[PDB]
Amino acid sequence: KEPEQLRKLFIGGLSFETTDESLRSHFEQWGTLTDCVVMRDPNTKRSRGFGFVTYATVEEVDAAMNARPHKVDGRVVEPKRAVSREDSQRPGAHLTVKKIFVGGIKEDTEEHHLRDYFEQYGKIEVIEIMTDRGSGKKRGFAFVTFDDHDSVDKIVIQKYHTVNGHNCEVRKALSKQEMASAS
DNA sequence: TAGGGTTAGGG
Repeated sequence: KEPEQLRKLFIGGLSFETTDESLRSHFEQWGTLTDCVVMRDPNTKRSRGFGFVTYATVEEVDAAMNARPHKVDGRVVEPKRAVSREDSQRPGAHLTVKKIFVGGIKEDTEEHHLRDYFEQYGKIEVIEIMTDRGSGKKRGFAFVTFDDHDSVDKIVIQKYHTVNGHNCEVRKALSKQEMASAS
């Protein structure tokens, strides 16, 4: 049994009339559910428009995601890897992005080092190892863009990532302005 | 479209 957090999916954009039951009815098609819930207002009981489904295995979660687009109760919903309550406190943690910031890479890191590790997560579109403007010096970080936002979500939920022999920190890439609002 | 009475004691 892998961690509950890794076996869970956040489902956004849920129809007003989707219930624990209708949601389970749909997603149970890709595996056993150990949990399924529609979030609603504690007072009006009105749907908050999102919920969670948890499978018995991550392989089942992966099958569900490979089955996009997902339509529930006549509405196209948006399944996403569930971000922990702790990580959800981080700026941009819930953004739908295709690019990741990879920090703390050795000076001799080359693109193939990034490919070797990250391709396991999806189709890479662009790799950018940053250097100082005019100095040529390596800055110790890079950006990797994928073709599926889920590749990014699958990556950032994990804690460790080994590139060029050592651990590196990986976060969703935020624009200069986004971080400024979070700085 | 970000969580369900689910996050710092007492020695």
